[PDB]
Amino acid sequence: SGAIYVGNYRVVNRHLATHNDWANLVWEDSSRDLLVSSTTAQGCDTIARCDCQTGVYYCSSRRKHYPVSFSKPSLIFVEASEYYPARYQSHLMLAVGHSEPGDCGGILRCQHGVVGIVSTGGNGLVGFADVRDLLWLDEE
Ligand SMILES: N[C@H]1CCN(S(=O)(=O)c2ccccc2)C1
Ligand SMILES: N[C@H]1CCN(S(=O)(=O)c2ccccc2)C1
Ligand SMILES: [Zn+2]
Repeated sequence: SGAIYVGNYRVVNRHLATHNDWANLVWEDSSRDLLVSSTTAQGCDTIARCDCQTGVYYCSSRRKHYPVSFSKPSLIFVEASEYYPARYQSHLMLAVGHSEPGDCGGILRCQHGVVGIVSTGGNGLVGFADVRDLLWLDEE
């Protein structure tokens, strides 16, 4: 579990979005495993605006933050998981690291702020849904 809180937005994995999220929907994209809902309180997170490929992510199944190198966002085949069939996911970054289904929502951060959230795992990789291209998260 986990979310990003920026302005009056909450960014969650689409597959973990609640009824309240869907009832307050701003934007969602199944291909990216992202959903954004509206919030009452202002959030603490700053979104990175950069093409970093190094950062640190939170792994809830280890209670640990790990430094990782990660691929630039691209369109990647993902094998079946507990929460999706095998399918293509867009805007996905991969690193070598541990990720189980419950790790989804852990933040990946670089020197510029939040890069994305854990979205995929298995076969010794962790996949992150990028948010750095969502410039609208920083206004209105
Ligand atoms: N290698 C490229 C092509 C696929 N990716 S992407 O991150 O899925 C993506 C999709 C659409 C718009 C912008 C980015 C980047
Ligand atoms: N192995 C894959 C096959 C599709 N799922 S699913 O989308 O997580 C799912 C789980 C339970 C009921 C309906 C859908 C995982
Ligand atoms: Zn950066």
